[PDB]
Amino acid sequence: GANKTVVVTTILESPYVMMKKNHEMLEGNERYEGYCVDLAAEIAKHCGFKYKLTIVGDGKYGARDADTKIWNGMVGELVYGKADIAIAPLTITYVREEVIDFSKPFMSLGISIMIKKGTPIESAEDLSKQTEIAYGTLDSGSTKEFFRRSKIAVFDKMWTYMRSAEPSVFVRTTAEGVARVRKSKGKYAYLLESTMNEYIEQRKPCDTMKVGGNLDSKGYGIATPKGSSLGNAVNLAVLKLSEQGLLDKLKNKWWYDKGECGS
Amino acid sequence: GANKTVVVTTILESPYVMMKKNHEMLEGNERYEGYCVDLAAEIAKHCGFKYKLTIVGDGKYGARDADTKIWNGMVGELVYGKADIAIAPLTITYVREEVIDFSKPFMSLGISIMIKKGTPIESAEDLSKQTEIAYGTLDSGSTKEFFRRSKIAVFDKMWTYMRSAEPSVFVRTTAEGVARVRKSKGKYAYLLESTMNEYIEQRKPCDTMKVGGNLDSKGYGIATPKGSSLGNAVNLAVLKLSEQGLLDKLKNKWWYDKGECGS
Ligand SMILES: C[C@@H]1CCCN(C(=O)c2ccc3nccnc3c2)C1
Ligand SMILES: C[C@H]1CCCN(C(=O)c2ccc3nccnc3c2)C1
Ligand SMILES: C[C@H]1CCCN(C(=O)c2ccc3nccnc3c2)C1
Ligand SMILES: C[C@H]1CCCN(C(=O)c2ccc3nccnc3c2)C1
Ligand SMILES: C[C@H]1CCCN(C(=O)c2ccc3nccnc3c2)C1
Ligand SMILES: N[C@@H](CCC(=O)O)C(=O)O
Ligand SMILES: N[C@@H](CCC(=O)O)C(=O)O
Repeated sequence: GANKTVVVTTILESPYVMMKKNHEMLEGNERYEGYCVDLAAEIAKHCGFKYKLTIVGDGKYGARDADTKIWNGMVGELVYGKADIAIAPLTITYVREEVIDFSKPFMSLGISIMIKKGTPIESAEDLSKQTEIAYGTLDSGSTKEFFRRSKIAVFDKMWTYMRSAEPSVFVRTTAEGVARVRKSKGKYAYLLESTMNEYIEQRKPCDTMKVGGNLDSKGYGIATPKGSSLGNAVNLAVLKLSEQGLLDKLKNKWWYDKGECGS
Repeated sequence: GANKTVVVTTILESPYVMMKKNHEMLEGNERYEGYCVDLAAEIAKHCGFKYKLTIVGDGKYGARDADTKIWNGMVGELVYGKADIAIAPLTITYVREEVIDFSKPFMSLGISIMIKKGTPIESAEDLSKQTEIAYGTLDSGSTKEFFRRSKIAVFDKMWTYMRSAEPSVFVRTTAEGVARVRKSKGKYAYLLESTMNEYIEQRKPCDTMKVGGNLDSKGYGIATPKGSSLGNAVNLAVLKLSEQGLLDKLKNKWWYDKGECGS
């Protein structure tokens, strides 16, 4: 039938989606800026659709409750028909791939460690062998699931510690984890994706850093409900933008060009 | 109908597929070893199929002739029904995605520069601004297409030079490009994927090196003919092997564990 405005679910996560200067006085998509705001515009252009950006109601990426079997976050919004597409730093994972469709990836990342500068930690193994410095992950996302599921000895040991630590080491948003690192005088380290870690490293007050190699290697993809007719065109659009160098230009624009911690 | 042996197309490209010690006396899949031989076994196991490894007849990755519109290489073998799946360092590209199906990627790479140690080149821009050192790419693959298509000034300048250089700067196989670098006393640099570059850097006589950052960022995928029923299971298998850490273990096994240029 007739063309319809595509509902895009996304998440307020710097620098992917941020509230634009003077947003309270603005309406619709003009309220937002960031890597994924730019990426949504480019995809829409190449695919020939109009769209409305919406911020995911529960502020989550997406996990399936083992009791109720219900998905939350952006994944849930796709699964239950509340959005047509997710354009966000949404990690391609096995359990998600079973229930939604994903484009080829538009950005690579791995789990990484964020420390307050000077903290004597260089690796996951270092974290796992000490008790002076607490550490945790985001709730309802792929990093927490990575630890929950890992059979790798070091990561399994870390999960056994994290899942039972009191007070809780988990946070609801990336911003909360970053704030916890910054205020904890070296006594909290945060496990988060390299992309977000490297962004924060270039933001004032320039008091955090990424340490060690990444723990894994994966990608973010644009997601649609399983079988959605939008999927094929969106996937080709990602590959076209990749090949044109536009994704590289956007990463540079939002990570480094406006970095606040020097050249 | 009844289960049938899956024909796998692949390419003799170290360390993805190599001839095993004493192969002349061996038969079938036992003739071969390497990253993709191991990966094929793992995928077959998870997907529940028997398979026969075959080396692509024309020794090419795959390009579409602009005159005849016919695809060659592994892509052609899928497109014309000569193989059921390609398990190889086959780059996911837009023009390929239009004609075959790809899994999510199993390995990341970017175009990179290989030099003979001591060659005074640090970047693509360096290459583009000098005439002492020739440089080229592999035929019938994604690297040559990258330059042919690029609108980025430096890469367009490099293509204008390469496409008309005499004698030809292009090679038929990666091994030929590597040999050309090694024998040319610094006067030839080779543009090839970071994965192959980093492998060769750890092989005797340890006379080459990767210089500069990568020129782009992309992935290899497992390919099937468009619409093949095998695609869904194979894609989940890649994600499962990724998440289990098996792909990382295999990269380490074939690149670094048996590296010949020190620890
Ligand atoms: C199993 C794979 C290991 C390698 C990384 N990966 C990816 O899915 C991946 C690979 C390459 C990419 N290039 C550009 C943007 N996103 C990318 C994501 C997972
Ligand atoms: C073993 C470590 C426990 C945590 C504290 N340590 C640090 O190095 C450390 C690291 C960062 C800091 N930032 C502000 C104030 N104090 C700090 C102390 C030692
Ligand atoms: C060194 C570890 C060996 C295994 C048993 N351990 C723990 O349960 C343990 C206890 C408290 C911690 N607090 C912060 C970070 N990690 C911790 C690990 C300590
Ligand atoms: C400007 C360069 C042109 C090419 C030669 N140059 C080199 O540094 C160079 C680099 C590597 C070599 N390997 C063996 C023998 N000679 C070599 C000379 C200078
Ligand atoms: C410095 C370049 C400016 C533009 C015009 N140039 C060429 O066509 C040019 C000619 C010969 C070359 N031989 C090896 C490598 N690159 C070359 C580039 C030289
Ligand atoms: N990108 C992650 C969220 C961040 C994290 O888990 O560290 C996801 O899609 O679940
Ligand atoms: N991986 C490339 C071949 C190597 C190259 O072009 O450098 C392809 O799939 O075409």
